[PDB]
Amino acid sequence: NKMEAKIDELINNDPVWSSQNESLISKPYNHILLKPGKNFRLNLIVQINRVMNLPKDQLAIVSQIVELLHNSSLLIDDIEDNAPLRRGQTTSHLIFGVPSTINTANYMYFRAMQLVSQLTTKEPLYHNLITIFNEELINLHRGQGLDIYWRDFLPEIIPTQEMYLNMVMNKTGGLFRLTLRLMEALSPSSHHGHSLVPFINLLGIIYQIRDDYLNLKDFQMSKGFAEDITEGKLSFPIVHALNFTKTKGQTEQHNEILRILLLRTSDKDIKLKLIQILEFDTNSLAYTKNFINQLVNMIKNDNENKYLPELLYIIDHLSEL
Amino acid sequence: NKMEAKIDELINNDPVWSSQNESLISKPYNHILLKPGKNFRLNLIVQINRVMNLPKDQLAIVSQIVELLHNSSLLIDDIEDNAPLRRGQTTSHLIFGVPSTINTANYMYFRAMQLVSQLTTKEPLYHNLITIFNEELINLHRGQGLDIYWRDFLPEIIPTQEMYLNMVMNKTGGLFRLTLRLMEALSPSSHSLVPFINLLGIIYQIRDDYLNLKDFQMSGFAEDITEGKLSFPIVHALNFTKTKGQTEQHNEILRILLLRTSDKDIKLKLIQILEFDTNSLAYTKNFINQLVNMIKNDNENKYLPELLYIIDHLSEL
Ligand SMILES: CCCCCCCCCCOc1cc(-c2cc(F)cc(F)c2)c[n+](CC(P(=O)(O)O)P(=O)(O)O)c1
Ligand SMILES: CCCCCCCCCCOc1cc(-c2cc(F)cc(F)c2)c[n+](CC(P(=O)(O)O)P(=O)(O)O)c1
Repeated sequence: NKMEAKIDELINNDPVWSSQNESLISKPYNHILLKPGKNFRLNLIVQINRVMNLPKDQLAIVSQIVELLHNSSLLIDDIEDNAPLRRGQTTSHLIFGVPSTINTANYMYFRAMQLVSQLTTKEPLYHNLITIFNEELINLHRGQGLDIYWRDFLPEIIPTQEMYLNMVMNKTGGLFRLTLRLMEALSPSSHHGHSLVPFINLLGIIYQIRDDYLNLKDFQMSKGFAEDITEGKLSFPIVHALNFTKTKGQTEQHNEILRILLLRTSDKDIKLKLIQILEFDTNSLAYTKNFINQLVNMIKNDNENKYLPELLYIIDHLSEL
Repeated sequence: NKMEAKIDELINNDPVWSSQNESLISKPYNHILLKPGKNFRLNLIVQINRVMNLPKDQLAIVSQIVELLHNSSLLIDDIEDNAPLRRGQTTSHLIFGVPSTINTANYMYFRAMQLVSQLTTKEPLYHNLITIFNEELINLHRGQGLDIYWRDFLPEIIPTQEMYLNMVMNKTGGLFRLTLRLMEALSPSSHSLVPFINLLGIIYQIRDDYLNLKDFQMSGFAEDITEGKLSFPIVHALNFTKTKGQTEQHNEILRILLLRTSDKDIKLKLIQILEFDTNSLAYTKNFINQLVNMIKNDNENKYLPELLYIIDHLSEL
């Protein structure tokens, strides 16, 4: 009867979980926290709040949700890309193992979800906030799924520039839109002008493309290691080169771009060969730089504020988010 | 001018997503569906519905939620245990790759979350439903995290039976409870079945752990040994050897688990320690029978509200 008594108690209570247990499974997450970036994201949220006027406490919870989603996304991204370093340091999966890191990142997606409850007690607003959360986590995973598919099954699908931009709207725009949409739903301010969603989609596009561009340009210049080549990613410049070489009939160059991506190599000279093919042969680096400038000018020349509601500064430090 | 026009259209619309895109992202998921198991789960849900009485379209959605979470959690589990097989079939990550399979399984957790908002339009109840989903997903991940931590940090921590049980309550009980709590919250009818479903969860996992070794003893690849899992019979063996001072046997068990071996002969060596030195396989068989009897001898219906047939077939949930 003593075992029966014991089982009886176990099953009539909530599952036992200790603060010691909590710390053990938080290791992969605690490790990525040590990296900087938190204040730059906080800074963009703060600037956007000059329009939305959420009270300090509410804004802090939006910020916590964003940090959990963002950091958990990176933990997963690094396992998905086989990345050995992030912000200059060893990637969590290489320390704690892939199993713990997947589970912990996934665990934090649900802690983020739980925080949404803390934003309001109003039932109609709550429903809306969780919908926004749900929609953008679905968008996020769709774009990421496509990015991974193209890369890992290359050359099955060679994306065009239009496909790439749609993938980024889902993958990168997800977190930017999730944050803005939560703020717009919670805003006490009557009408603070048109929605900023178009503006935030544009920031996400500039962000990803610049990210892609700098990963190669920094290596060309010195700084980095063009780890995107090692990963075989269909980045903005790679997408332009692949489509450029096809439409120009440069058969050998097109096949060599593909061969190098498929090697998943860490040879610096081989990565530099490809980078210089994009520099001199397909003019993909210059095309990309100009594309970025054009995107940034869409905001810098937005005199009638159809996009815009400090923000210029953020744009120049977008790589630091 | 035209570049800008195109960017304007892009940022002013919802992100573009086609059914062809949906199909590429779904492949790792469609693959595990080829696996049977659905019929058995639906039955348990149908049987529990004789007590809950949810209309059938609502019950269909609950069933859809269970299938997404369960199948997705299995896709992730195989990656976490590095399993090559699932029901005699190649696991998805070995076909579609670890990256696509992780993203697709996580995507499906959110497709499941979205189905929840379709269970009702009543706002108070909707909130309760999402809270249930959230809580149990949190419990599920805590339990999985502890299970993995023990295995990957062995031999830093050797769990006790009580620790193993709390882990199971989180890990395995999570989905059983999530399903039942949703069904009880929606019942249009007038004692809770959670204790019973928790007990089903514990029987489920201990029997799963038991058959993994017992199927191999009688022929089963005993993959749990290769993975180095702190399974119920191994927890019993490690603590029995510790307790009895059997220092070398204690260390030989750890050594074999730490080898991550596929060698049949070495895996049998582990099973002979369990069968001849600690009698852990027998002890486990007895433990499961005692849990099952709590239900068999529940004449007052303290736990209960066919279920017995399901319990002896629980091994295919
Ligand atoms: C506070 C206001 C919002 C700030 C959001 C800042 C980041 C949003 C844009 C980047 O989001 C992602 C999503 C994701 C991501 C998205 C998912 F949906 C899943 C996932 F696992 C990762 C990954 N990454 C990693 C990058 P990288 O390794 O180059 O720094 P990349 O490999 O995607 O280019 C970035
Ligand atoms: C009333 C009907 C309710 C739903 C019935 C089914 C409930 C789930 C039963 C299985 O629970 C799990 C959770 C999980 C699981 C739980 C998590 F929290 C995360 C995860 F990734 C997997 C995994 N597994 C896989 C097993 P195995 O590989 O032996 O088939 P095991 O590895 O637990 O032994 C099973």
